Amino acid sequence: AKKVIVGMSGGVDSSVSAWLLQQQGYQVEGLFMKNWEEDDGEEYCTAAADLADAQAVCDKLGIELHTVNFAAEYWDNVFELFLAEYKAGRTPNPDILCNKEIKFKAFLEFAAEDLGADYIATGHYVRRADVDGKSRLLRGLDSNKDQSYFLYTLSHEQIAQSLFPVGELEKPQVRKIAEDLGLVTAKKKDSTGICFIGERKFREFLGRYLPAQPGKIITVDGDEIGEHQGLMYHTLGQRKGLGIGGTKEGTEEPWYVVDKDVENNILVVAQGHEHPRLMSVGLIAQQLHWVDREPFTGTMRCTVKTRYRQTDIPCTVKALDDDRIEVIFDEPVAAVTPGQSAVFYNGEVCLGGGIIEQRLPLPV
RNA sequence: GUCCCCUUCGUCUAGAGGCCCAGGACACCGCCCUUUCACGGCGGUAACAGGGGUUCGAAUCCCCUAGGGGACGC
Repeated sequence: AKKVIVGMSGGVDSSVSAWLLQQQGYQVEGLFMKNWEEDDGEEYCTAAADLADAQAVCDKLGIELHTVNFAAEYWDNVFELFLAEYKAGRTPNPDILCNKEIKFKAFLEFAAEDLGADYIATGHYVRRADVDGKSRLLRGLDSNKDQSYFLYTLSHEQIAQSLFPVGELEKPQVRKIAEDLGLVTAKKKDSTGICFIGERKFREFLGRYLPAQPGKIITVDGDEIGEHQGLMYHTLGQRKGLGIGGTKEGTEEPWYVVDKDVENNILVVAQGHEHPRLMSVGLIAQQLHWVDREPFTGTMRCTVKTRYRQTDIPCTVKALDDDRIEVIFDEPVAAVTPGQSAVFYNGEVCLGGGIIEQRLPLPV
């Protein structure tokens, strides 16, 4: 009967997730983090009441709900670096650190230093399986819907001390168990947007943390075409917001981004969700993390994603340094964007990924 | 001033008297999808430069005013 502090978010998942441990035996207490100081009000309530939903489930379950405010560190170790790499015309995955710096550190820490427990549990639809003495990470069932990608930063240690209940179920079940128990959360917007921050519309959110200087938009044929109004507002393979409306000698295809020109403040577009300047045969990842937490030397042979919910695309990996890696896409990959993370899997297992900083241009 | 061609949704256009209260594409807007940003799916809004004629009927035919052509536009 160990102590288990589950992160109550007021989300359908979490809820079912606690009740599952509760049943599973465990002493179950839940904590609700408040990590973002909303500027607006329409935003507050939304996340304020998101708490009453959280609590009202702990009560209907008979569990104490703990308040905490890591908002301090959220900005400190996440949203800050967030805006950083963005300013640098790259696409960062806030959420990807939202787990590395908080939900599995900041939290985990405060679990025993205060709450005094010996098992943290998120509702992350992923699973944990210990073997040969090393705690291993691995995506749950319901393949389609799964979050292994967001936790490549975790280590066996961290994982081991964590509990992932629902990752065993299948999404429809979860969203139901809750409906049956009566948990107020069942029937609630699965959730979107930066973790902790609201599902608001980007352009207005990002355009409130950085400047706003227009520019020019060029075809892949070094010729004017559109008004680049802004730049951080886009990303390789983006389609919307490029004003373009086809012209005389255009395949009617929609236009997609292909490269940001940092200094010349350009916006190299093209045309066709398959155009050569939107594919690669590999890339190079830096800031690496292996759940295994073993040093990586030599050559590997696995699969790899390059954006959330992408699709296990075969690849070969070889060490290019003590921090960088050179992977080679078994087939061209679409819009490998720099800044996003690249998680490699060895099947059921998720070996952990790393940050992309270099794609591998398609041969002419 | 050489007495001939032009003009369609935001944009690129379909349209050669009744089938067009105008069609597609891209854009734009929305929903769905999704704990990043994106992709994707689905659907919606939207135009005959303007005024007269001719026909049972006109986007298309004629006429009238605001944009482009004639190796001489001395």
